[PDB]
Amino acid sequence: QYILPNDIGVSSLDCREAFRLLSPTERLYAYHLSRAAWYGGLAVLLQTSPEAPYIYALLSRLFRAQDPDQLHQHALAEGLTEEEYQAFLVYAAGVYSNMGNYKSFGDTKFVPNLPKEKLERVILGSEAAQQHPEEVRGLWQTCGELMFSLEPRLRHLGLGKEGITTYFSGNCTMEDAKLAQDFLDSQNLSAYNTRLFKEVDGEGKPYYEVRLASVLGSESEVTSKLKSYEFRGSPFQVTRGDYAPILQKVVEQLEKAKAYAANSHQGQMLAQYIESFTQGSIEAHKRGSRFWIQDKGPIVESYIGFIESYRDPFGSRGEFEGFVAVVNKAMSAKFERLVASAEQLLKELPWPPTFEKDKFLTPDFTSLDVLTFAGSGIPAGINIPNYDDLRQTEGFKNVSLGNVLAVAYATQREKLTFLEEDDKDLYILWKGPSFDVQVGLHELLGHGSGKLFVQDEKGAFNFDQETVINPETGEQIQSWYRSGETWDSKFSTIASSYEECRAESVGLYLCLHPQVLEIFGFEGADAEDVIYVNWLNMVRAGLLALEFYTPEAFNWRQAHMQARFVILRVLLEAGEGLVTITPTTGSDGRPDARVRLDRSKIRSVGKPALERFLRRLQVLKSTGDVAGGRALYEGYATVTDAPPECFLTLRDTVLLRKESRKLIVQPNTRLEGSDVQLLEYEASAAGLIRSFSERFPEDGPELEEILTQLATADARFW
Ligand SMILES: [Cl-]
Ligand SMILES: [Mg+2]
Ligand SMILES: [Mg+2]
Ligand SMILES: [Zn+2]
Repeated sequence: QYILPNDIGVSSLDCREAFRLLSPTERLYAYHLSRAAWYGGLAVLLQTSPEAPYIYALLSRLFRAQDPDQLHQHALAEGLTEEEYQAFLVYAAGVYSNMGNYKSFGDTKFVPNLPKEKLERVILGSEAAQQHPEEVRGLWQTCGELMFSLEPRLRHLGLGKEGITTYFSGNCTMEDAKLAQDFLDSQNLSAYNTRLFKEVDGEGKPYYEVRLASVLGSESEVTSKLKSYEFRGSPFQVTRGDYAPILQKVVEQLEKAKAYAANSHQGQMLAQYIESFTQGSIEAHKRGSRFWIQDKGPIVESYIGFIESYRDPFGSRGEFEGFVAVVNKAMSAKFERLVASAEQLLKELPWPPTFEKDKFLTPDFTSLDVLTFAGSGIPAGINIPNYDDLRQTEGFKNVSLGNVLAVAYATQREKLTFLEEDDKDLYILWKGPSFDVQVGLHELLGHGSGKLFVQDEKGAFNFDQETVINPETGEQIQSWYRSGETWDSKFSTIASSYEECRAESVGLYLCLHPQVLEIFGFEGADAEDVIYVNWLNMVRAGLLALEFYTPEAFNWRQAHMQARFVILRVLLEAGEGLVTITPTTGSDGRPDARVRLDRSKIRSVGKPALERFLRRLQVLKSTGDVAGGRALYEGYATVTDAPPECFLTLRDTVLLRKESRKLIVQPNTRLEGSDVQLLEYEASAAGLIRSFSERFPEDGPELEEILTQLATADARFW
């Protein structure tokens, strides 16, 4: 928990196809924006812990002088076991992936899982230490103890004795934080790009400094605010120049990116971000963010700045982040073909044509492949900007990061819990393709299908009530939505889960259709394997979903998980040997389970089960039959310890065999003349390290010197 396990999962982001299909101009745009993002992500070290910048500098020197493979021999010569050496690599990979020594998931410190005395032998005997003996000794003295310290006040991000933070000086309390917020509010000044430093005089009187992040120092709209203030008896000073040499690098790259931008919204947003990072102006960043919202469906999508305020103990200061995510043009093309045949494909669905929408509208779904996501962590989706005023007047972007979602489940053979040995190789090979098919169907044909029957305030219907027949009754429709009731309002508790279930089930049902598979590029045995793995993944995910059921509250904590479990329950109810979940004894003697899906019964048993289930789901949804809908859905979503599945017992097994969150390796891009190439790394701790070793080829040592200088300037505050 305060360590990352030696066997931590690792996945590499796949942006290969998408990047290949970028034009030369879009490649150069993505190249410079990626450089901007990776440069800026370095500031996150300063925004994490006093020691983080030095740890980064030290690890970076170490791995530059010796590859993880060259250091390996050195480590063994110093008497580290293979496991101790792996513990170091995992630790370094963790620092790099979090931009600091605190997990971005949980905000808890992590330390190396090996004796400090052994690590010291490796560091001080390294080639880096041979090249710069005083500097490496100095870095180790500076960060060695803190690298390992689990003093209670350092275990978590926070204030005082409860935690550590570099958003504020070490002497700050929540009272200080609130006072600063009141001051900033009074001056209409955003906290997002700020830190708070408190000096205390001989009499214990506090003096406050609000420091803005900017290239420019304290030697536009910002200029007038850089001065002294008195606020409720407290002196306040507003200054700027935080992270200046890092932001200078960011700005250089944003300026270069402008040459390759796709439209004037992109050109203007980048000019505004440059002003923001140069002057320290959130007002400028908001203007840029407005332009960004106006830039609809760009091929190369990006955002950059002090965006999220989760890690500030007070919750108002942003952590730096930057991303570049791209439209996969091949996937766009496939989706367009799916949409072009939507009329025909919809007719295959198990409800009557009268229960279908009068005309097909492509749902508002956007998926992009991440090329770069810099900072402390990579989310599987984005929903931004966070500026409430802008969200209301202009809107926001809500986008899936498809290649990050694609590695949500296990991507390594040895991590495939609950699968039979003979399914493991297939699963690893066909997982990616099956995901692409499932997503496209789910989002487009799943959420894009089905009509609600509505009676309005005048008594008028949106369907032909004289002639539409409920296939379950053989009679005219007698149940419908009234009083402006909606799906969400009528089916309060289950609306979201039931709809995801219906959409996921459309995915499984339509992935059987040879025309769908042909669009996605699959025929023959390969198409059969894509089908099988899609279904296998779904049933395994329904077992795994039990983590998100709370037995004591008889309550499901996550809509999507509940939906997956329901699908499992539908396929189990079908019987005939299609799917079984059996509690077993693991190879280690502890409780385990086996998911067995008979591929030969998917069409003959699975298809008709989903036919019946989907027909029921839609009829009950269309007619707004909440009592019927609740009975059906809550029935399947019920978790009991009944044999032979013993799902409550299995939930414990699921939690037992649960492993920590995986690390994600990201690619690099390299410029040669006007050509940009993609560099990829192995999915391992060594691979992730190498990805960072190669990330700053022009100026890595300059950046490390910048980081340690900035850290040293502020060291007295902690
Ligand atoms: Cl009815
Ligand atoms: Mg503290
Ligand atoms: Mg992909
Ligand atoms: Zn959905």
